[PDB]
Amino acid sequence: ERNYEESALFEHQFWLKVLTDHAQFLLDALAPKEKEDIKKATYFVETFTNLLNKVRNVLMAFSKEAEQAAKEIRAFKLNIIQKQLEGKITIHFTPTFINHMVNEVEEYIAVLEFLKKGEVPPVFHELHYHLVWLTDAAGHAGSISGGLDLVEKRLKEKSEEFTKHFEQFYLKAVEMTGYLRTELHHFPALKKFTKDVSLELKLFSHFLHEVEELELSNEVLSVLSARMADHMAREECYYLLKLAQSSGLEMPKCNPLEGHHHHHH
Amino acid sequence: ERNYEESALFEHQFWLKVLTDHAQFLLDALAPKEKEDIKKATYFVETFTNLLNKVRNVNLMAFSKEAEQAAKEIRAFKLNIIQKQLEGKITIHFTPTFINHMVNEVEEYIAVLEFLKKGEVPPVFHELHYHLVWLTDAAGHAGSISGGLDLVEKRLKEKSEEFTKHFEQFYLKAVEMTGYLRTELHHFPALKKFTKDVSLELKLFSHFLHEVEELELSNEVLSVLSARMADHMAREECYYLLKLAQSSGLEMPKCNPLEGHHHHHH
Amino acid sequence: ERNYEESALFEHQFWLKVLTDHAQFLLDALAPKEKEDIKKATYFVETFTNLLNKVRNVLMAFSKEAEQAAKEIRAFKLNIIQKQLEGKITIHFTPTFINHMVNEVEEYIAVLEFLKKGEVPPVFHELHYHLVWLTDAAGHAGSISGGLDLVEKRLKEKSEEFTKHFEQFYLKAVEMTGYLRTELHHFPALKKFTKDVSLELKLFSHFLHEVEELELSNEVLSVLSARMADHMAREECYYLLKLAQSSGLEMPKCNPLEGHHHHHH
Amino acid sequence: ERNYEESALFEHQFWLKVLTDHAQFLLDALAPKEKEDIKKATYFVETFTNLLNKVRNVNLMAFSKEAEQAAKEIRAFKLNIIQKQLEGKITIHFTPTFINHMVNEVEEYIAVLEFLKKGEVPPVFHELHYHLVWLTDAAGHAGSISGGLDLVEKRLKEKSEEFTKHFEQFYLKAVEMTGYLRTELHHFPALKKFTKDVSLELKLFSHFLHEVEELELSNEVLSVLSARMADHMAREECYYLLKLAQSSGLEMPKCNPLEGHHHHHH
Amino acid sequence: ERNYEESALFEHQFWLKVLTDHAQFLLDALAPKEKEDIKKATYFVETFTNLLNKVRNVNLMAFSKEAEQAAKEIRAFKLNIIQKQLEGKITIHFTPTFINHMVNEVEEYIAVLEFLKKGEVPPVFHELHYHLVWLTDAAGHAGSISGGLDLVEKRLKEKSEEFTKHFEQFYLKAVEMTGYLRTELHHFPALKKFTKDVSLELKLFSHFLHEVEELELSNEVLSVLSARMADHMAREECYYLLKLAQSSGLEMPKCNPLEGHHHHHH
Amino acid sequence: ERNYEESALFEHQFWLKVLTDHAQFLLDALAPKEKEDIKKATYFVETFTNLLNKVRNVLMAFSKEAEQAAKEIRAFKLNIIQKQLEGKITIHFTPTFINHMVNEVEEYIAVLEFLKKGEVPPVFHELHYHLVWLTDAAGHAGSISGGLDLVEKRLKEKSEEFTKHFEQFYLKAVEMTGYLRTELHHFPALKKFTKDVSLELKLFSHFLHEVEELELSNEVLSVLSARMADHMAREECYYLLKLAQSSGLEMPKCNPLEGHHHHHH
Ligand SMILES: [Fe+3]
Ligand SMILES: [Fe+3]
Ligand SMILES: [Fe+3]
Ligand SMILES: [Fe+3]
Ligand SMILES: [Fe+3]
Ligand SMILES: [Fe+3]
Ligand SMILES: [Fe+3]
Ligand SMILES: [Fe+3]
Ligand SMILES: [Fe+3]
Ligand SMILES: [Fe+3]
Ligand SMILES: [Fe+3]
Ligand SMILES: [Fe+3]
Repeated sequence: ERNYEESALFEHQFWLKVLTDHAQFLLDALAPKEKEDIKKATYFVETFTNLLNKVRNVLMAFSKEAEQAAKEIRAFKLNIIQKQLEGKITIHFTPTFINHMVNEVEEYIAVLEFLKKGEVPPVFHELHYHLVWLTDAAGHAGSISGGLDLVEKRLKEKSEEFTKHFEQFYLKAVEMTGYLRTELHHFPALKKFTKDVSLELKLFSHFLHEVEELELSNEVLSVLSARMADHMAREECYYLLKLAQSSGLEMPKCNPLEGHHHHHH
Repeated sequence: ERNYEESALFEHQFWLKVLTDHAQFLLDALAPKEKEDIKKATYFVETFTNLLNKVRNVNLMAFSKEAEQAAKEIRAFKLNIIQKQLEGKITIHFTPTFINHMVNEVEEYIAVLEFLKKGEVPPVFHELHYHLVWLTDAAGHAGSISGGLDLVEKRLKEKSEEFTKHFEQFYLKAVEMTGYLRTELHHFPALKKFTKDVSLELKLFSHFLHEVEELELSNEVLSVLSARMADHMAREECYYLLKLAQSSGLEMPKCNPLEGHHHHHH
Repeated sequence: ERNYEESALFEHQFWLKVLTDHAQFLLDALAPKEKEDIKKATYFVETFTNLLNKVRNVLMAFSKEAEQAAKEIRAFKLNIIQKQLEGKITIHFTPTFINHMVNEVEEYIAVLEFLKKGEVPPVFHELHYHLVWLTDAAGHAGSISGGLDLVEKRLKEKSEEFTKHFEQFYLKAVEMTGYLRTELHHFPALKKFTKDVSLELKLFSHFLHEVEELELSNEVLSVLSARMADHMAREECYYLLKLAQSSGLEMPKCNPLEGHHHHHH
Repeated sequence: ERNYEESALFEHQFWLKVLTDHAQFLLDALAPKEKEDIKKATYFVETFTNLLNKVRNVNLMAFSKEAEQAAKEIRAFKLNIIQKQLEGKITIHFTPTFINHMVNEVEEYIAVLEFLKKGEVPPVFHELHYHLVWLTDAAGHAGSISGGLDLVEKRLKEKSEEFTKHFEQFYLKAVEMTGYLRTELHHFPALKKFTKDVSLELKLFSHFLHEVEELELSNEVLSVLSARMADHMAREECYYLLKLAQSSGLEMPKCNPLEGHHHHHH
Repeated sequence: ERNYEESALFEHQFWLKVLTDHAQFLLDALAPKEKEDIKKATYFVETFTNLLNKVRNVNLMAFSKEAEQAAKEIRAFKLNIIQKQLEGKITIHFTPTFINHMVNEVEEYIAVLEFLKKGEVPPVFHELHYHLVWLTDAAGHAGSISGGLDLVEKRLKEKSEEFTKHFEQFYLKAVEMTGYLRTELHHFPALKKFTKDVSLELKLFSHFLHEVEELELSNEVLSVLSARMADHMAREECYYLLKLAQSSGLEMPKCNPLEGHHHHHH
Repeated sequence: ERNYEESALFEHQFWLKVLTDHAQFLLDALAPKEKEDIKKATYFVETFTNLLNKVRNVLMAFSKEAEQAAKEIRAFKLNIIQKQLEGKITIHFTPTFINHMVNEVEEYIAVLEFLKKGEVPPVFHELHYHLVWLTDAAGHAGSISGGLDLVEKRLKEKSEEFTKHFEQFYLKAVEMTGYLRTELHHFPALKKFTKDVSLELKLFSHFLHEVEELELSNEVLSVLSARMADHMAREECYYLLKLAQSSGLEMPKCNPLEGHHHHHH
């Protein structure tokens, strides 16, 4: 039984860390010459770090401040995409990956709509999560693939296989969303789908933790980072959690808030 | 410039022939035991065949309302069939996704009909609107050929599986670019480039559908498909090609969305 | 040690159920407009159902009546193929799948040659079974593949992999049949072959039972049916049984007569 | 129309050159320790080389009986080799399937010889007869090139693996259509279409074998194959192409089943 | 015949433009926090841009020594970056292998410089020397495009993955033939054939790089690549093509290793 | 702690058996008409068999005699390659496979440089072993693939997969050798590489033993031999051993000197 206080702390912690990550990633991905956007990214790193440090159980007002910041970084991201599409920026992220960051900040914002009214955010239909997080997981596996050294063939084959699986799941979710026009909103093919997707997310989380350990030990050749692998696995964990709650499955044993290495306790 | 009389006639004739086909395909795909649904699909074959041949430049707005009623009814029939498939309550030889694509289509007619009933020329939508509609549709066309071919038609199956893949991949790209629109830039070179690449593929796919229709007409291919299905799929790709040429600013296609080159009596 | 009574009851039950299945499948696969062939299929459903209900241990005469019916449905099937090849029928089965039904009725008929004389049908050379049932298994996996929704990619990949395996085994059986002109009729590469094929049939039976459970629960999107999956698994079971007996292998634990769901006891 | 003198000479010269080649290939593929079998293969090289050059329009029926004796003997030698392979009793660098294909071939000569000994023109068989014989043969040709190429000849290997696949797939289709013949319809459009598709592929494969023979002659390819093997494989595909053109009613091929363009002294 | 003035100018201008590019690429690929290395890469951009534009037919031997000093320094900078990557001590958006290829390249300039400082025309090396250098380089070019393309650029990615594969396969073949040289036969038909096949592929790859550069210039491709990277990769393939034509005895390429067709101001 | 006596006996036994194998393989692979090279191969079979029978712990002088023979068979092999490249010999081995035999005799010779001075041969950098033995393993898997009957599809797919893995590892070793110009000679990506390669060699050894058992029982259709499979597995074992010692890994449980079947005790 979900309540305002715990739900709000959880969401704020989950999302404000993700956005702090985004800001850091963007920052390190900008070419040195991009002074103006580097100043913007640095501002976002400071802003989300401060907000995360401030989160506490006394919250409706905090959520309005969180929202305003979220809308701001959303605009920064879309501004970057806009310049990518016009050949006006050098940044080492592709437009789609930044497009996925935008999908993500918009999920926070949707949650903030409830939180700043003092309402518990509902658990949406399980297809809402699939339509958001499946392209996100595919992009995740895809960045891994693109980020590995030419010589990391086995690791690339593996992440290409995940990319393909998540893309195929996405197409299935698109069609199943169409089936909802029948006004039958839960039916056995949909419940089996969510279950098949959760198993794949379980396998992918395992792969992300391996990649994280490989990055931490410098045993993999790549332009990825342990922090990116940790970030991806926290997001897959949130997605699993929302699936388990929306669909009536076993809860996952993972923490969307914090990974097993990336902390100072 | 597009005018009411010509736009309305063209849209009616395209969509009412398409909906006649759906009804005919559904009718043929039901197991003989499905008496109730067979009654309904036959009523649908008769209804759209009639409306197809009734449409003319006499009382077109009024005609639009009659078309609209019939389109909502076949929509509800399709959705009822899908409901029963998801509950294991009907035997029909189409998979739920194919019939889901038929729903996507009738809903497109219904959107066009909103303007036609008001005596307005429907607009040409942003090219990404058409992509997000017709790319899954084309992938389903290619996948349905692939699943309809005999076990031993391996070279033909390889070829339609490759079309299915390209169209699904084009779809994933359309989905992402649609999100790029959040920048408030609604036209940009990668989008125009995309719509050209898609147009090329549709032209390649139309040649292939034409080949498949001719193999069907000569009994040279082993399958459960039919020449009329291939003709139908080719007319829809033409319509998609046409809307992309108009919305994106490309050369008009040389193909007729209304009538294939074999399925006519003149 | 095989005897007439048990062998005859087993074969009649196995085959008369398969033919009842065929007749039902054909019936539901004909377009409503195919009145004449629907009346024929319905006649075959009634005829094989009655014969199966009648089977009893008092048999030579029964086998002649079974034969006449088998020859009749054989002619109906070939008539359908003939019209497929001439564009004269709408039916939702491809010519090859019906071609395989014909291969199958002809195996019954071969068995009936013995049974109506009161002889125990022999166990044929193991290659006779491979030459019949390997294209049959490939067609089985192939129908599954063709019968799944566009969005069932993982299930399609799996059944495509089985199709390919059975086709490859078929080509091997063709060549090994050529080796028999040496007059060496059993040799170690042939025994290993039959063993490798039995393991693949064991894996495929598992896949067919999963698909059956997915159909029964409506968890898969397809135009297949639980009854078709049950039918396919009973045939693979018969094939395994004939392989074990012809080649000297462990007997399979499966029932060619009746599946775990499709019954009323 | 086909007459005795020309049919007989053509068939003898084709098959006796083919059987000379087999014997030569077997001789070269035996490990030096296999003295007994090397004696036999040498006797076979000498025997078919002689008969190849002996055949002429003088006492052809009588000649047919001498050919036949020698063909049964090399058949039994091939089958003995396969027997020993299956029992691990011989070292020879051909796999059992390749030698099994040589048996399929000598058996084809032997069937033709039944008519030639009686002074009759062998008939042209149903096109499916030729398919069921030569399609596995072609797949084995392509697979033998593929297995004969150096580790590093990856592009050439990809290309022969793709031919192997197509020919195996054509074979699966021939097998099914042969069963369609149970309808008592022995000619139908899908069959005629099949034989045309197969003919195209054989023409593509013959160009490839020609390329491989020229790479062998110039030492430009790393392999254990030989230009004479490629020439041999091309002459057999020509014979198959020829019989399909005659049996199915297609344009005659432009290739010579009797003599390649490099392996002659004139 | 090759003379000092022209060989020296050509080599300087090629390699100093290549090294200018590397420095520029490294500079852009460093995370803003990497102040020390950004200072160094900027010094490198300025240094090779200067030397590029300084080289002329006045005091060329002396100039060679200044080039050489700067080439050793950027070499040591590249190797230091790779060292830090292997120890997890730098954030830079190139993988260690790509920067390893930059080292292979500067080492090639440095070998040429040994002759240029002595006032000698560098020789044209055995064709296998160039293969063993540029084939991994080309595979890395194709793989870097492949990894630089957006998730949704699936058709472009398929195409560069296929180039990557062919170049890696050509490399495995170069490695083996290099061992064949132990026979003391340094030229043989399979080698000449190889170098022709490789030359064809490089021409196919150059067309593709040209396509990619034009997609970059028009913003029609989604990627983190740049038109200047594609231009750079095309100029290097040209240089490789040129050295193969000279070393192996093939027709000279029609492409300019010094300047692309878009990246100039005249 | 490695000493002269044990190291010298081990190396001599390992290598003189490999060379005896090479000579036998070459001998059986020559077309009967190649009289001169058959006499040469037979001479090499006798010469390495005698040397292997003679090996004993009383060694520096023996090593000079071993060397001279090794240089001779090296010249015979290169002479064969030379004739392959000029179309002057019929032999059923491709130039590369013989090229790999040359790589191998040259490793013996490198070891003999030390042994004939009475020095313990060092364990080289682990990359030296990768650069030699990875193309060798790929060629091994490749010969298996090329040596199987057309109908052995599953076995071919498997050995093609190993070929590809070893080739990919080779490309990785090439680049990592380039990284050594940093003067950092051991780093975590290299240690993980050697470990990943050892696992693949463990899987491949298992595959080679299966193929050996299939050859011994005549259950596989091929032109390979049990002795070739044994030979390949002894070489993979030596490579594993050198990797474990050069890189600091667990020692393999396999014998580079002698396989589980091919012996007379
Ligand atoms: Fe994120
Ligand atoms: Fe994400
Ligand atoms: Fe439609
Ligand atoms: Fe459609
Ligand atoms: Fe059946
Ligand atoms: Fe069956
Ligand atoms: Fe032959
Ligand atoms: Fe042949
Ligand atoms: Fe470069
Ligand atoms: Fe480069
Ligand atoms: Fe060896
Ligand atoms: Fe070896």
